[PDB]
Amino acid sequence: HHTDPMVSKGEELFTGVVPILVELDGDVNGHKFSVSGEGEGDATYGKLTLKFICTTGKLPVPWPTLVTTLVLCFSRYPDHMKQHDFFKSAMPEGYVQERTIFFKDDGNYKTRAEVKFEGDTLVNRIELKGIDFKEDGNILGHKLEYNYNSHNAYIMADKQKNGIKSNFKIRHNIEDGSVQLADHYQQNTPIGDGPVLLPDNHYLSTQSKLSKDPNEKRDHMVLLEFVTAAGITL
Repeated sequence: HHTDPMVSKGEELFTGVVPILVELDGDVNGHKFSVSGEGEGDATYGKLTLKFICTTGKLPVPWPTLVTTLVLCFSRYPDHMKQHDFFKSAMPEGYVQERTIFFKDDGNYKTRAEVKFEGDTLVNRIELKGIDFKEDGNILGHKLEYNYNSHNAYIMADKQKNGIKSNFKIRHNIEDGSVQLADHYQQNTPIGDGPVLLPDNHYLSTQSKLSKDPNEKRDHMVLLEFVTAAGITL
């Protein structure tokens, strides 16, 4: 129950637990790979549970480097901030999420994703191109720890494109106790013609836990993610 019928329309699609399917076709320095993911999102708690399988064999990059690529419509927007939820307002027709991810002293990922409903299922369809990576480096050399760290990301409207932009840094732990920086540039634009909610400046707070399925022999990542919006007060 919200005063704004635009907010009601978005909230209605994300009542209860929504099934998620993730598809990624990837090419990093000519290593071609595919990832499939399945799980559930619960926007009420900002909670995602996903299991990803590399369907082409061994993943040629470390799993932690793909967490941000592999669905911000499951973010928990507090009641006083629901007018600022671009991600749900674009559904069900969906949104494009584009990134460039710069790995300091290494290569970059270029990603393009379509996030939309197919019936009751929320689908994230991604293409990833990776170029200029070092053979011996932390990424292609698999020197990252299998873990993730809490981070905040500031969201700004881009009035011109009727979308949003975000720039933010992820620090990946290297197995020697150093850090690999990953500089993220992000833009989102709606797929539909309809109006969307353009937000005031705010931030998303994210926690992620990575685990393994002890019965799974395929190369895989189990992901538990919480995302909460913050930074506008009552």
